[PDB]
Amino acid sequence: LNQRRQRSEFQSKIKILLSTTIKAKPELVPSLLKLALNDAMTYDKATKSGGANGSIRFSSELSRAENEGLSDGLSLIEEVKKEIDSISKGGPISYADIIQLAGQSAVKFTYLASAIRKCGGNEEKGNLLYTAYGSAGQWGLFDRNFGRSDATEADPEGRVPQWGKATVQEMKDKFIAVGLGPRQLAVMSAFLGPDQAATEQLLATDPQVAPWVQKYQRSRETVSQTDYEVDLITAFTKLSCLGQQINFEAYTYPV
Ligand SMILES: [Ca+2]
Repeated sequence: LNQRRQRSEFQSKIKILLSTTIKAKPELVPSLLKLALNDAMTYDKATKSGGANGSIRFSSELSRAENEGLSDGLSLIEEVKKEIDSISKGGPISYADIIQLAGQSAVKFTYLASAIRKCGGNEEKGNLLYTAYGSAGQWGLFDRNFGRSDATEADPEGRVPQWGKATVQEMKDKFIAVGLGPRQLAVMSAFLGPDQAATEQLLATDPQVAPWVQKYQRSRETVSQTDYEVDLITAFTKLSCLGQQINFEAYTYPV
């Protein structure tokens, strides 16, 4: 209870810091997305190893081809972690959490950009449109999965595609291997590359994924894009806590 509150007050502070930082550096949004994906996609059921554990901060993992071009995003993460650590009442925040939290703020940024765009670039109105729904209420479960532990080393090599050079079947296999499938692959378009339209053109060439891409394209044309937003959150939520046992009392302190 009191811990539920402490945690959420601590999340508010994190979120305002993330959105203002992302606001100063929007060209890193694709990096933050991919950083959250590539930290998570090492999860391997059989050996219960890998997953969303912050391993990706290790130079040994960061120099892997699949992780090319992610230095700048990881600097933003370090900078933001140092700032969050200085105001936390319940200890430093883990890398695994900040990486997934940077992901959430980047997602929100791409939703806000939609609203603004749908309003003839007018930024003041697009903010009101975005605020209207969210789907801020759909972040509920995601917001509860706060308290991930840090890995102390790189995740094993060889479990993450170089998305940019990958065929769609290498791509489906990655989602399948982690318990997902063609629908999650489609809705997580933005995570795969800096150019979602291009990513989605590639994805529509495989008939298993096609109907999902067309569905989400349709949803993104409606003003509210509710099904795109809700489904992304759902699958991202599953992805961000894989291999992780959440400490529901993390970031707690005397009342
Ligand atoms: Ca990892």
